[PDB]
Amino acid sequence: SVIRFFDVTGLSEKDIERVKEEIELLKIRNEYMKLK
Amino acid sequence: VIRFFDVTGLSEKDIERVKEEIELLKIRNEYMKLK
Amino acid sequence: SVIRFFDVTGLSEKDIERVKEEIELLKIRNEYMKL
Amino acid sequence: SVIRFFDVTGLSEKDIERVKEEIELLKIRNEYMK
Ligand SMILES: [Cl-]
Repeated sequence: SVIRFFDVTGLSEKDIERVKEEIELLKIRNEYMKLK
Repeated sequence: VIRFFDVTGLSEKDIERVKEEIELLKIRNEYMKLK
Repeated sequence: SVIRFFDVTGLSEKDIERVKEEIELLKIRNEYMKL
Repeated sequence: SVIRFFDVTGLSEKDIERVKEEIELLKIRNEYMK
């Protein structure tokens, strides 16, 4: 897989989860685009 | 403070969106700190 | 189709574009649930 | 103030809340730059 470091200085754990959910939204889109 | 995230398959523009979301959250917190 | 209004006061066209993109991602997630 | 209309077909209530939060983050950024 591929893992990247991000600077999340000052972000709360609730903020982190919002960032994680944004990553998942993008991955879900790519899982649809890859079908064709 | 540095976290790693799995970004498998994310394009270059996808990574940009993630970086911008992070920035938006930092600014909200600096804007809370300039209360 | 379902159309809703949002207060977007002070948002630039580029901020609006970011909102539209977020809506698009949310719709895709609902499609993906159907598989 | 300014409102705009968006097609949100299929979005759940919680989905709509995520959109509203993104708007508010964008508004806060502008309130900070000013
Ligand atoms: Cl991860």
